Amino acid sequence: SELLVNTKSGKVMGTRVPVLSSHISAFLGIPFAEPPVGNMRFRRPEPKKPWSGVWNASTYPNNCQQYVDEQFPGFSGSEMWNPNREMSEDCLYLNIWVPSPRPKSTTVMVWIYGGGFYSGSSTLDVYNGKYLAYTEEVVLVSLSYRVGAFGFLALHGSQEAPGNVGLLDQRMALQWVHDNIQFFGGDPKTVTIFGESAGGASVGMHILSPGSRDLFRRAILQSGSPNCPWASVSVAEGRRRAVELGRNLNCNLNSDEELIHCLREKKPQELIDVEWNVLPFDSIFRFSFVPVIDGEFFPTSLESMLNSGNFKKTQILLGVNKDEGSFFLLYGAPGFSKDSESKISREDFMSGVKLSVPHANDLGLDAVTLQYTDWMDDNNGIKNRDGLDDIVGDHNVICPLMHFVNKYTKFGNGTYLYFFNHRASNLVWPEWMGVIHGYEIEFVFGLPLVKELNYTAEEEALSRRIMHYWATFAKTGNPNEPHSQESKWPLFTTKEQKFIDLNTEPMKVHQRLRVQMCVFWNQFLPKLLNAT
Amino acid sequence: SELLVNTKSGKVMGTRVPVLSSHISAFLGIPFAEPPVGNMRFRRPEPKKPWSGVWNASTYPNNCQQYVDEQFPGFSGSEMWNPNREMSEDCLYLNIWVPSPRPKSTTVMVWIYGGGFYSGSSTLDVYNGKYLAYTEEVVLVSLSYRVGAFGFLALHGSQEAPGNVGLLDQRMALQWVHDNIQFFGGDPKTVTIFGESAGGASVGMHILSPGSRDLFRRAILQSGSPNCPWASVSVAEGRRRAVELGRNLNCNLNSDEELIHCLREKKPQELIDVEWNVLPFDSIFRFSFVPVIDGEFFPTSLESMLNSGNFKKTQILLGVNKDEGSFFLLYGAPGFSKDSESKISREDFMSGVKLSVPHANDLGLDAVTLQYTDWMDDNNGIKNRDGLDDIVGDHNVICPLMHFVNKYTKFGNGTYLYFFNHRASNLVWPEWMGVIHGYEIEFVFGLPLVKELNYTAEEEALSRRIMHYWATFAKTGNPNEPHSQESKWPLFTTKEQKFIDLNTEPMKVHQRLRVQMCVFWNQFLPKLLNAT
Ligand SMILES: O/N=C/c1nc(CCCCNc2c3c(nc4ccccc24)CCCC3)ccc1O
Ligand SMILES: O/N=C/c1nc(CCCCNc2c3c(nc4ccccc24)CCCC3)ccc1O
Ligand SMILES: *[C@@H]1O[C@H](CO)[C@@H](O)[C@H](O)[C@H]1NC(C)=O
Ligand SMILES: *[C@@H]1O[C@H](CO)[C@@H](O)[C@H](O)[C@H]1NC(C)=O
Ligand SMILES: *[C@@H]1O[C@H](CO)[C@@H](O)[C@H](O)[C@H]1NC(C)=O
Ligand SMILES: *[C@@H]1O[C@H](CO)[C@@H](O)[C@H](O)[C@H]1NC(C)=O
Ligand SMILES: *[C@@H]1O[C@H](CO)[C@@H](O)[C@H](O)[C@H]1NC(C)=O
Ligand SMILES: *[C@@H]1O[C@H](CO)[C@@H](O)[C@H](O)[C@H]1NC(C)=O
Ligand SMILES: [Cl-]
Ligand SMILES: [Cl-]
Ligand SMILES: [Cl-]
Ligand SMILES: [Cl-]
Ligand SMILES: [Cl-]
Ligand SMILES: [Cl-]
Ligand SMILES: [Cl-]
Ligand SMILES: [Cl-]
Ligand SMILES: [Cl-]
Ligand SMILES: [Cl-]
Repeated sequence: SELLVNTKSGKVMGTRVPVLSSHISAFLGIPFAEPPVGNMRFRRPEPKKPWSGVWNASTYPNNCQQYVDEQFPGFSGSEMWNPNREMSEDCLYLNIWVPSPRPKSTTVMVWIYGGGFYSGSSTLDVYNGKYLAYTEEVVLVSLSYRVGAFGFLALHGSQEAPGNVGLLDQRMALQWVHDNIQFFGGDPKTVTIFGESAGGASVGMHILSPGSRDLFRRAILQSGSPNCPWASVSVAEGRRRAVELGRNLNCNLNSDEELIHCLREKKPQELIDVEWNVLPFDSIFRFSFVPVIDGEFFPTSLESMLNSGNFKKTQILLGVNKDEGSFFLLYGAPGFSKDSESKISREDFMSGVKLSVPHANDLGLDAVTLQYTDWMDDNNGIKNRDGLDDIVGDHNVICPLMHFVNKYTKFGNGTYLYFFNHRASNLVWPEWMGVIHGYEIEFVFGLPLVKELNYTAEEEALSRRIMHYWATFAKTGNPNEPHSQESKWPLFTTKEQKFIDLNTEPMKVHQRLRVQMCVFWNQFLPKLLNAT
Repeated sequence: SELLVNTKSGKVMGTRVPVLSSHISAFLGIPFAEPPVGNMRFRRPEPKKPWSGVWNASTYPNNCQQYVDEQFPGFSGSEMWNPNREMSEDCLYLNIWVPSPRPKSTTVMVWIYGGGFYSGSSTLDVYNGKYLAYTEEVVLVSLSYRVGAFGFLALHGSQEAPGNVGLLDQRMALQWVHDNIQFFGGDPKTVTIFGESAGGASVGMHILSPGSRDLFRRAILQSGSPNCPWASVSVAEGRRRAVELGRNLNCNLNSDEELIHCLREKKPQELIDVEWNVLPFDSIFRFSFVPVIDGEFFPTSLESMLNSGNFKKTQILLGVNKDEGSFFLLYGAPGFSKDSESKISREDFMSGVKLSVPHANDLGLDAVTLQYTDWMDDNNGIKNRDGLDDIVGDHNVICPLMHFVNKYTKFGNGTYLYFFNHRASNLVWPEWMGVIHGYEIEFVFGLPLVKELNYTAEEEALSRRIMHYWATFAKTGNPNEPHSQESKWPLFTTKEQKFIDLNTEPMKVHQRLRVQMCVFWNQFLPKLLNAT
């Protein structure tokens, strides 16, 4: 039977699931590690001990213990991102959708979810791999990993809480795919890791980390890259936040051993309730427990690794959405609301600017203001709103990614860059937020192919295109079909820097994605701050 | 007879001249000072001693001793600016065109020529006042003043060469108009001074200088303002250049008295031949002998006078041409030629930038480059050319003037701002130079009204408009006619900052003339240099 599979750790029994008037096989909730519970909290993951009998892999597993967004209770725009299963520290599981009948050896894609390293779930409806596996004849894995303090509490020099264990979670899932995916009809030689935002930064991190490079063939990054300002902290800052967590929880702070014993003594929700309190003064665009530049997982600084070519050299496919700052402003910047147009005074604009670069001196603040003000009229509320939105997205997502794209292309074996600027017709978030970060994912997983979802027919075509770009890139390292007849997505080169738009209109090619702004953030503003 | 006039210094006999199928009276070459010759070289002007008999005022006088441009021998574009009369140190004369028959009391306009304080003549064909006097029923004066070392050698603390004597030349001409213009049918209560570039800066200077304010009613500035970087030097720099002149000429440099005695001993052309040698290292956009901030003519620094309201408060009408940097680049920047399109490499662009701000540190150079580069393609020769042209014009003319406009409007009694962006159809200078500095003057003097000149009929209309704007402003302090029916030129206010385009198309109103760039030059780049 095609729903039974022997793996190096035991038999698993999957379930037959329907998809677009057909059916495929799904293996939900396969364990890939020992449950990181008890005195294993904070520790590096251990592999799942082998089990006798058959593992019931017919239903989704628990989500990891995380913060849950309650800003807009009952609102679908926010709750579609929350855990839809019971939360638990026993959460290290993966899911697999296998085409029917079981292929002999086909391309594998491993999804890494985002959520700022403080949240995320492999079981969300937008991450349901059955449409992609079915439409494109791939094996679709989605892994899970510890978020929050549970996965990124960094007390460097200790071995009970070294940091980065959530990335080690992802690595173990990749090791598991390498060792077992053959039995599910997946080709372990042709594994593409892809992920969005925090998962995009994660993919990039795996490309950099020597201990991860041999576990996958190529990589896709969506709206995230490892050098993003929110995606890592220094060893000193991670230790400061870990101590600050213990102070919030009446923990003996004398030794790492005693700090950690107290943190292990706590219930999961106690850690979560206080985790935003360890942030520095400027915290509106930051997350508490993120990967740490530890000299182990990352041998040196990310920038020196990028400069010296110290990273896996393969093909990469990556891009951004038009409006990457909108959620940051809505959730954290005073003056933005879900239900207003969020027009911004000249006064409110200056504050946003200050918030955006809180360590800039007066000269740096003036530089950002000069760069993003419409001087033909200062007090246009919509212009001020759009300008602040551009600041936040450029500085936290787009220009980090562009920096990563440029450094990587000097050494890699093929870069493909995209700019996704189509707002879904059925988007429930307000109009001012635009082409929102995260709202290309539904196209990548083929949600528009489902009629009930209320997408337009041109949105079904786009999704079909994007799924085919993605899966063709995964199979061959080029998103374009061999000598087909549609518009070709050109290689991103150092001298020409071409990229494409992804939207419902016919594809056109452009060059130099937001280069003026990225030159400001990546080259100019650093030099100005290092000189005052 | 209407060609004879008694003045406080003697009788003058003018000549009848034809103009546009009519005739007016012209009084050419009236002396307003003692000839500044011999041991009067460098000295403040003395008034013309009264003469017996009748002064033959039928022919143009001598031009002052100046550098003569020979870059393009026989080329009309350059030679129309050179002295068209014999040069002489005996040059302090003025010219008057009086409508026929002689009015009883009509508006007076006094032209101050430009030429960077090193050159210029009141007798050029583009400065012929007969079309303006005739068409608009004004009395047209054009004065003259010592240029070069003869008018601006500044040895502060001495009384033999204090500096600014060329501005004192202009002041004496204004004093003469105040005292005598009544006899020519001009209204001494309604005198408008106007001038272009160096003469525009001169007009502004008269507005600032307490000893000049009572000699005129209102003022017009074209492509020049007193705070322009090329328009004044400090007392220390003027003394340095005066000594450096003596070093070039084998002069005893022990005392001011001996330095000056040697300089007086020289022939005029000896001073001219060496005058560009006293410039500092960065000299391509500078002129050797310019007005000096001396504590006398200018009580304090120009900027403090502008801040504190220390200046004559009246109506002003001023503006710029679209392409103010073109002559600077053609004559001084390597890579520009009269007969090529002057496309500029990326390499040549950086040099221009360096030349433009030679004292900027590396950070300042990057700031200008970021501000003016087209980053969508760096190596477009036409873009690089236009960008450098914009840099030079913004920094040396447009943004100084805009700074002057903003400070003045806070205290004055009415500002009118214009942007002249029509390239004359018959312009002999190359196309890449654009709407060139200086090529609105022919429109202000009504040259297009003369058919032989080969202007289009729409250029005749524009000239008619501009002459009427100018002369109506001179008569009433508002360029617009009382409740007429054409488009009104709105007042420039601090909050709205409206200006008009002047061209052959119907007039439209805009706001905030090059405010982004002017904010860069006037506010941002200063703060950045004061901080490194
Ligand atoms: O961005 N919203 C910011 C934000 N929220 C809240 C409400 C949720 C409670 C804390 N929750 C979050 C915090 C922060 N960042 C978050 C990002 C996503 C979800 C919750 C966050 C940063 C500062 C500390 C708290 C309060 C203040 C905020 O400043
Ligand atoms: O701008 N041309 C610049 C320029 N010319 C020449 C040829 C004319 C001789 C000097 N003559 C002028 C100079 C300068 N500025 C001038 C401006 C107008 C007319 C003559 C000038 C500045 C530097 C010293 C010489 C040589 C070098 C130049 O660098
Ligand atoms: C697997 O678990 C689900 C939910 O507990 C249950 O309904 C299902 O019958 C189980 N399947 C097997 C084969 O035990
Ligand atoms: C990728 O690598 C192969 C060699 O393995 C090389 O021939 C090819 O040109 C490379 N492509 C790019 C875009 O670097
Ligand atoms: C689709 O649209 C209908 C309105 O016709 C609405 O009732 C339904 O809830 C929508 N479905 C989704 C999934 O939004
Ligand atoms: C004035 O001078 C000119 C030129 O020298 C001469 O031709 C003219 O006749 C003179 N006029 C009188 C009235 O002397
Ligand atoms: C100019 O001054 C008069 C008073 O003399 C005043 O009434 C008028 O409003 C002023 N106009 C401007 C534009 O300042
Ligand atoms: C006007 O154009 C004619 C050509 O028809 C030319 O010969 C003449 O010199 C031009 N006149 C001027 C003043 O440029
Ligand atoms: Cl086996
Ligand atoms: Cl379905
Ligand atoms: Cl390497
Ligand atoms: Cl900052
Ligand atoms: Cl970069
Ligand atoms: Cl008299
Ligand atoms: Cl004529
Ligand atoms: Cl005053
Ligand atoms: Cl400089
Ligand atoms: Cl200003």
